[PDB]
Amino acid sequence: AKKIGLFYGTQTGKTESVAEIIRDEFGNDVVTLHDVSQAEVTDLNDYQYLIIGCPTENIGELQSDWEGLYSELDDVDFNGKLVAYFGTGDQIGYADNFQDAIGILEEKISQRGGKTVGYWSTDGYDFNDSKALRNGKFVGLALDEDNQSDLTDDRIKSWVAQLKSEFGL
Ligand SMILES: Cc1cc2nc3c(=O)[nH]c(=O)nc-3n(C[C@H](O)[C@H](O)[C@H](O)COP(=O)(O)O)c2cc1C
Ligand SMILES: [Mg+2]
Repeated sequence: AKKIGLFYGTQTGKTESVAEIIRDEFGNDVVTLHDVSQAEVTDLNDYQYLIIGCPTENIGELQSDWEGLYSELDDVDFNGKLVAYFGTGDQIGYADNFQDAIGILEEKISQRGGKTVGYWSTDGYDFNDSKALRNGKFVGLALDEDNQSDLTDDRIKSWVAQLKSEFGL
């Protein structure tokens, strides 16, 4: 199995499109993509480095497929693993709940032993509140393909460089 397991959910495809950009950005072929509508909870056991991708749905909720997997995470042993988070979200439509989902996921996985890496500055986003907030920073990369599509490629470039360091790749 490849070094990095990237587990994403999507309804309208934008999280999946970002996921593929992230995979490519690593340059070297070190990522396997998993759609969580199709994946099993035990697939996470296969990787030391995890990337978790999730948009926020229904105003502050986990994406439906990630909702399903989340209820199965209380058993999984994340101890010693390193975990990064990315989300797509809409900071103009949902200013009070922007990227809530990666914060919900990170709260759960960090409690199970998985160490968060790849925190991301909140600079250049216009939002009011977020469960992904971690003191000046989001728990992971915030993408917005609704409002800031023109910023996605450069944000991914910069974030992947950071993760490569954290994963020692
Ligand atoms: C009804 C609905 C509610 C949403 N609520 C939020 C929200 O609470 N926070 C947020 O950041 N984005 C919210 N969004 C925007 C989506 O998260 C954003 O469009 C995301 O890219 C969709 O991902 P997908 O195309 O992979 O399904 C909402 C979108 C819809 C249609
Ligand atoms: Mg405990």
